[PDB]
Amino acid sequence: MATKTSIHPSVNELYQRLAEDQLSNCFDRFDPQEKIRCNYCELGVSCQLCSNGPCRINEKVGATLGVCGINADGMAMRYMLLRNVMGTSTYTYHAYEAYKTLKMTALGNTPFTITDKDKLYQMAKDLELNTEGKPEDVAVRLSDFLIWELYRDYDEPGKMIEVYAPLKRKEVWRKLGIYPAGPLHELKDAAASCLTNVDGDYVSLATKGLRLGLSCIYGAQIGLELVQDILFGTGMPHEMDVDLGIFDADYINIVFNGHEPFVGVALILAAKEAVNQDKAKAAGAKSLRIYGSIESGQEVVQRFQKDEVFRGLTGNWLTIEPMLATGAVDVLAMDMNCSPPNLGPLAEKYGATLVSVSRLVRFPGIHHFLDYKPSEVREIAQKIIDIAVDSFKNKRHGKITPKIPANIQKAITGFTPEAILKALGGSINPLIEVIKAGKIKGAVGLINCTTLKNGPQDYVTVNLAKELIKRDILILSGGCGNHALEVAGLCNLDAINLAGPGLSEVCRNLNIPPVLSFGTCTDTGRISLVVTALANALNVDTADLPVAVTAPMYMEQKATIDALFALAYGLYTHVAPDPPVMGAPNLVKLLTRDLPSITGGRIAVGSDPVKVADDILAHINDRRAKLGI
Amino acid sequence: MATKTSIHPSVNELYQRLAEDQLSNCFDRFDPQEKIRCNYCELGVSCQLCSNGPCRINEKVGATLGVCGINADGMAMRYMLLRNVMGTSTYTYHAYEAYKTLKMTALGNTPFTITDKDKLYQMAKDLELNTEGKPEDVAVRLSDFLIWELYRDYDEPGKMIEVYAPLKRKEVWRKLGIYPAGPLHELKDAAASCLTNVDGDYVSLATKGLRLGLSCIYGAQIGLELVQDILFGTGMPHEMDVDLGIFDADYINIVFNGHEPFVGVALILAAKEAVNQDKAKAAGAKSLRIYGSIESGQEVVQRFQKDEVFRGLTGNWLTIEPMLATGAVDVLAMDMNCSPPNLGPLAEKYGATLVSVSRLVRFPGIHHFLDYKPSEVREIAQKIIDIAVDSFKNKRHGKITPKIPANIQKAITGFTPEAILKALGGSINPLIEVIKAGKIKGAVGLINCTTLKNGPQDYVTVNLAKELIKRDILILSGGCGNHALEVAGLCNLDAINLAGPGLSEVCRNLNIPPVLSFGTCTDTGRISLVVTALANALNVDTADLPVAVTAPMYMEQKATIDALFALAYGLYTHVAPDPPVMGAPNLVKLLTRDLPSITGGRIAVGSDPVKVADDILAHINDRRAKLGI
Ligand code: SF4
Ligand code: SF4
Ligand code: FES
Repeated sequence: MATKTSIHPSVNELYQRLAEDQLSNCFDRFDPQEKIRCNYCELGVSCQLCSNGPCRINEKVGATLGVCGINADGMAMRYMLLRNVMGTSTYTYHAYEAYKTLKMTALGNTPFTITDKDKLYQMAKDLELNTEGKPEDVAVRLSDFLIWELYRDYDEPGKMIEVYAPLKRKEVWRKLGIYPAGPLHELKDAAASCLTNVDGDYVSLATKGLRLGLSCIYGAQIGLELVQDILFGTGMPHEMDVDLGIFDADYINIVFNGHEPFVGVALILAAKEAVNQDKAKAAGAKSLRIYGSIESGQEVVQRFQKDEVFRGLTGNWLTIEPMLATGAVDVLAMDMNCSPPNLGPLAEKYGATLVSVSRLVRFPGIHHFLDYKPSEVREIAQKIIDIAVDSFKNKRHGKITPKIPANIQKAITGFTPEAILKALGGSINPLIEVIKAGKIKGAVGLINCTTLKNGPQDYVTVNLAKELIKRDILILSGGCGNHALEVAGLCNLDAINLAGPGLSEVCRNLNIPPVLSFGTCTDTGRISLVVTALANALNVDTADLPVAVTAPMYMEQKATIDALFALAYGLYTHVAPDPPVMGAPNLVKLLTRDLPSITGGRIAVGSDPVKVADDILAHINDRRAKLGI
Repeated sequence: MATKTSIHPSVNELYQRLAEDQLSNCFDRFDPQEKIRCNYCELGVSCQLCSNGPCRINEKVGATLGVCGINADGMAMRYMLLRNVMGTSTYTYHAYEAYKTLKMTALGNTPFTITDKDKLYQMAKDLELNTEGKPEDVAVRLSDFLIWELYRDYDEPGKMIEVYAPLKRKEVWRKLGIYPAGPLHELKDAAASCLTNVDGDYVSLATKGLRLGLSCIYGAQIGLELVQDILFGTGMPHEMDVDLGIFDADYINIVFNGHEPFVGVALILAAKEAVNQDKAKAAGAKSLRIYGSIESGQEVVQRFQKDEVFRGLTGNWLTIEPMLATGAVDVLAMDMNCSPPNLGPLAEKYGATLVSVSRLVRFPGIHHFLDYKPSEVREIAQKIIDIAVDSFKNKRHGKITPKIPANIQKAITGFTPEAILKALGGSINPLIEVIKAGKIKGAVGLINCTTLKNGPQDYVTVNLAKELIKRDILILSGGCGNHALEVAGLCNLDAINLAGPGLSEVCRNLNIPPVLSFGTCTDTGRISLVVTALANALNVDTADLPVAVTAPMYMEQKATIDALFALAYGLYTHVAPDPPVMGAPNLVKLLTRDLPSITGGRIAVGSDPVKVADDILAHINDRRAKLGI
């Protein structure tokens, strides 16, 4: 086939089974869409927002404006803003559930506990909360405070942004009028702006997008990730097994898949109970095992070890259909994106049971719906185990032929700001030393999805990462793009020898890989803590640091909201494939050429790994020169 | 000339001036878009939500599913849900500002007061709030409670829905799982569901649309309209002037345009100050006048009299460009949709000044930006007056040639539930008796925009209304469609001559027109109070009543969210033009054929006035037969 598949042999092997079984799958479905691609939509110059449409910009035939009067620049930026309301809403949804989960845990009504009490008290102190009473009392106050940050209106000052952002950024944001309200109000204001005949000004709409990105990081992401650390521990580096060879057909295999890790943690706790292992053995299995997929899986591997029960990370979202084709999964428990909506016929062919554990996730052919509530997660996890044992006995065992690829890779996971400081001996200064000396030229935040638009699964991401480390650029990674680097072997100690002269030397001395796994796209806020620490140590603004961000195989608006944040934060932000805006020439000029004089950041483009890496290195070296290094 | 223009002569005269002046306008811009219409988008079977797209459904080349695996029905319903997030967001934005305006008024910080104190105390008692102390204390408490209704989550029981919705409906909603959270959480949940690889199930997406409609009416619309009644009075029927002949070129003319009435009320109060009338006269004007446009204008005409200062209502949103072509406007002050984004060049040519009074409203060529805050609205109004005096002197008077059409129509505005009860002698019983006897066959809620898609401006709306009243069907109207019927003369006593024999008899006896102006699309919740009262008097469910809803020239999602509410409320709901759904056969079946067995309601379609009226009458007669009347 000339069908774009994957850079990973395990996925290519399983794609062959899908094709031979004549089952629909993302790789094959790309080809028919390629025959009929709409150029207007590709360029951002179509609109479907009201009944006078649908409209298109085509100046050659006199269609210079939409019926309502909007121009191409406003049209393109408006649809970008509307889609980014979806991205912000997902992070806001997740944060709210994290805060309710901490509150209910503190009240004693979940299987969870308060694990990182030091972080709980430090956060409460930094936010000037009352710290008297028991740890549980403090956790309740923190949960209510972080809910207040979600709800804050555009007229009440926030505290998270003051604690966690650097000084010069705050001044820039106040000058521009982009200090945000809470994300719930900001996303509502953004959506209202996009209604027909409201905001048709591309500069205004772009500014609203920048505000929305700031609200997402300071108003949702930083709080949610620190709360998940309080519940489940702060990650430290440890070795993890990845890729699809981690499966063994003789066990009952439950896979959790999504972004929110609460059900997965409850499943691991329940699977460790003897009553449930005994059930699996009586059903004919060797034992019962739990596995993570995509971002929920990554959240767990950041904080938990591989053991007899929890087995590691399968892969990113384009691995889900291949995973079912192993014929080894008993339950796939899905909590959020990505849960692709044609899994039904694959689950039927390969003998797997599909369980949704969120009211958000629905599609044809799901077998069970167990919507999450903190006070019911113990019961949900036990029901899932019961379903999995019956599915193994009645659907899979003795009926489905397994075809599990042999590929397994090792990755060191669980890097956090805290783990970096520890690896440096307690201070950031040794990292500053090696950057000033030129051994490490700079650092890149790789915050990405995966997609088929600009290559086989993960092709641009992995090859770009190789080119960056060759140029002595350290990578901090999150998202489906992080899962790709783990599976490709860039996150273990052998990868030291893939780096250039200075970075390989530093990594060898510190005993760390040249790509540091920081988790998920939800950890963009956490990555900003590292960049903010560098800004303070060098006493410079973030826009002047030798850093950059890349989302090189972006798919949807969890990544683009992080890119909008990076722009507001003053950074060179590479995005591929092109977002649908290139038919809007004044918008393109704003994002790629004029933003350095506004926020300090800019959008960069392209899918050639060498050219993209060269352009990033040139920016880094420009920053270095002005710093005197 | 074959161009689609308007049913209204005044608009047609002003279109000729726009054309002579070679200025772009909605009527002329429709033609170029016609030449290149995308049939995939017309049918709802294109998607632009992620980078693997843009996708289209075309079975001939094997493009049966999007790359992600979503089918045509999920694709169409998902984009409908996302767009209705925008609609819900505008109502939620408006409600929040109304509640902050009431609270700040109670604290003494605005030019407004507590006008309908009886409504304040009755609403507080119905909601079981503390009524001790000062009226201002009660108003603060009510404002805080209604803000809580906006913010309540999916697991916290509402009170507005219990007070204002009937039990038989509440039982259906609980059985279906569509009892909503507050609108802020509901709209965030809906947006998150629309992200790629989250909710791809058309039945689930439709159900989430019904929930969203319920959250909008009970969590935003009823509260905001009753709070506006508390601030500005409860409407009673009175005579108003409408259409573009109300302008006079020798006065300073300030037009307020949008949905939120706060700036408009402040302008009327400021214009009544002798110092401001004196400024106008010293500038060469006869005096200073305020006019209302679209929904903000309608809110004011519902509650305020015509006098020497406030002159009435210009018309609906397709009248805005023609209105500027009169060469009589000094300031257009814009607070929300509809503010079409190419007004700039028209304002320049005709010598009018554009002022935005909301952070939502931005587009090229606006002259001043005065974002609303309750504590600043007194200063905003004064600044607008000073701007208008300068503009009259320097831009318009004696320099721009006015061309004001002669047309003025009379309309009886300000119908409310309270006004209907008063006209009936204090109870709904007389209306029940004339429905039972067959003098009035049934009643229609016409809750509508205007558009060019399915005819010249207001052609379908006005002619459908005429066909309905001829069939002895009473109309309650709101929205741009209400402005259309007012301008067409269907809302005065002369219009009784066009009603059928039974309705004309009732109208003459009660001294009311056959079309009752209930205000805006934001008054859908208020209209439900009348429908709930009819169902209670007859001891039946709302789905059993001889009523229907029509949005016969819908444009955007302020109207569609009201249609989704009407479906959830069990009603036959006619919508034209077709929403972009007709390429999705199972979604079409759900909405048009299966919903009667689910909620009781159904979507009806079509743009022929006679056929649409006959289909509505047939539904009414089916309901009557089942009731035995
Ligand atoms: S919002 Fe404007 S450009 Fe978009 S469909 Fe409506 S008339 Fe066309
Ligand atoms: S969400 Fe699915 S159908 Fe829509 S553009 Fe992405 S791959 Fe195509
Ligand atoms: S698919 Fe309709 S304009 Fe692109």
